[PDB]
Amino acid sequence: PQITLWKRPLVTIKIGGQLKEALLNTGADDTVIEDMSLPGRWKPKMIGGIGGFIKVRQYDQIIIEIAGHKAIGTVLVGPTPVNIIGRNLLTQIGATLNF
Amino acid sequence: PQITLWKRPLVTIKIGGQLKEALLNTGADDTVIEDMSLPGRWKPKMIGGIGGFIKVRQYDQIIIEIAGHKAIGTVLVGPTPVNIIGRNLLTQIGATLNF
Ligand SMILES: CC(C)(C)NC(=O)[C@@H]1C[C@@H]2CCCC[C@@H]2CN1C[C@@H](O)[C@H](Cc1ccccc1)NC(=O)[C@H](CC(N)=O)NC(=O)c1ccc2ccccc2n1
Repeated sequence: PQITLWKRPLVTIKIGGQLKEALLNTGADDTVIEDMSLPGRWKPKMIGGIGGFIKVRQYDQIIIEIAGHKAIGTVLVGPTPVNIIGRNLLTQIGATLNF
Repeated sequence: PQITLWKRPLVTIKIGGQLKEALLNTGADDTVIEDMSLPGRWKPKMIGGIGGFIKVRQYDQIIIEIAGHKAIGTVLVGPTPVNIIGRNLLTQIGATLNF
């Protein structure tokens, strides 16, 4: 689809067997999901942006369904107020910016 | 142009006669520019990043060129690791997300 940017580009994702709203985020390297349980091994990570850094749990090889499109990749879980789909997954979906 | 997201969507901007690089960010409402001098009066603003809130200087109706596209609008100035073009300006240059 073509998403206009008048409003937040929010989409419904599916991850860990749960439906969620998430922000399509071209300015995010990583995909960051509000704290939840995911299966498999994880390791700690520090990620930053405006306002400094938060500590998160990194899970690798995680399937996510993004607006109906399946993709697999690393997923970060932590204290974010907004679920964020970053470039690591937006590429798998073939998302581009156009103007 | 059509911009894939395998790398960071960095473009050149021109603001205050100065050339800078900035990040095209669909996940951001506002545009945040590293500390620089801009004409006119400014108003206060608190914005929330991933790491928490920072105080920034809000300048309105500022002329800014983004990848050869002219925009005039609100620019926030404050500590940021990266210049960020938010949706307020992305809509001015007709940017869309497509997949
Ligand atoms: C710009 C502002 C108005 C403050 N809005 C936001 O920042 C909103 C706030 C939302 C609510 C809180 C949780 C995050 C979301 C998404 N963010 C936008 C979101 O797009 C934000 C924009 C950004 C990019 C780079 C540097 C600073 C800021 N990206 C990010 O925060 C991602 C997080 C990540 N590790 O994936 N940061 C980065 O991808 C990134 C890039 C370069 C860096 C250089 C030095 C230090 C840190 C760096 N972080």
